Amino acid sequence: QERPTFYRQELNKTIWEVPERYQNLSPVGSGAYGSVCAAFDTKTGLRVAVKKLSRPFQSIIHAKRTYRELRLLKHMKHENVIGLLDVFTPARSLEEFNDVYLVTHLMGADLNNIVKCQKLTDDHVQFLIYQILRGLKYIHSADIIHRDLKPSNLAVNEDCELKILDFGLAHTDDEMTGYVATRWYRAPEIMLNWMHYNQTVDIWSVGCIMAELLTGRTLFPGTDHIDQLKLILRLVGTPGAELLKKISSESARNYIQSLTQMPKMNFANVFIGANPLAVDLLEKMLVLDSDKRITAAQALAHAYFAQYHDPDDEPVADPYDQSFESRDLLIDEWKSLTYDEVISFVPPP
Ligand SMILES: Cc1nnc(-c2ccc(-c3cc(C(=O)NC4CC4)ccc3C)c(C)c2)o1
Repeated sequence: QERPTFYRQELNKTIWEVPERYQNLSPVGSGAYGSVCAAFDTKTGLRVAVKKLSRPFQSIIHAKRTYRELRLLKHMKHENVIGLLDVFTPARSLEEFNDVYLVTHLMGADLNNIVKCQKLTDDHVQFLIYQILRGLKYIHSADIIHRDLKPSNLAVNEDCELKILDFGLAHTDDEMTGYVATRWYRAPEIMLNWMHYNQTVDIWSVGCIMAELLTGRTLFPGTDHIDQLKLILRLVGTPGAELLKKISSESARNYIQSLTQMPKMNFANVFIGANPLAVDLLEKMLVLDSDKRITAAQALAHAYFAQYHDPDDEPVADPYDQSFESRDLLIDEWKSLTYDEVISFVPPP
């Protein structure tokens, strides 16, 4: 409708200009999330997170990624998936449009914080993984791949309710180097660029996360890519003939064949004392050949989630047109598209 009144403040060397409805902005994440503040939305009574994009139209790559994040956020309407509460710019025209602010729920913590600082019963694990899978079914149904699912991008409130963050944005080589959580959840096919990957990479990550919730320990805490691969192959076995043929990277194929063949281990011996149904599901997620991993929709129907599974309450997404991903456009063209998306935004019911 009408343009709200905006007010300005400096928050860590940066000037935030936001509608009056948003009060008590304070930075959050310790830099980790980007440039993000928590706030109180006096209009809804919700605690919100506000991300200010940093000079978003500085290159074609920045402009396109700004548009991509906004498109993604606008599309996602699911309880277990972060969605857009509001998007604004103080700009009164396309000519002056140069900052984008995205508003979402503030859950209050991430899973990293939880699995570090609390004791998780088998029931907690069931509920947390059920929700990630319910969110992923939705995401994958729109032909979106997370690609970087890990504890730190699972946002969780005090009732253990969960929303997935950061899907579809796909890190520098440096960030993925060494003993780092940034690589510990990645499917091997993506870690070592074995082949054209798909949504199945996300299921590997869920297996890694679920294992960690059950044991309180990182499943594959490799010191580097090669050490991580060795940790992985020790648990799930070395690839067989069928999978080797699917590694299109002649280079990666050649290297993996240099390794001594190892059989898949007994998961009941690896996950001592765990619910046999949890062990069964982990076996179905942690399959080296991505073609053979359980899908999110298949997983929701697995006996481990009998207590939460409701097939009438696991919605899919409306079609997501991502044809823009193949498009080469100028900065001003990506910017104008982003502007149209800001201007046309209608807040949720
Ligand atoms: C703590 C705590 N509790 N909740 C949060 C939190 C919630 C939402 C966000 C958030 C996520 C995306 C995102 O996932 N974009 C990609 C397109 C998907 C975009 C904007 C925001 C504010 C952030 C950074 C933190 O932090």
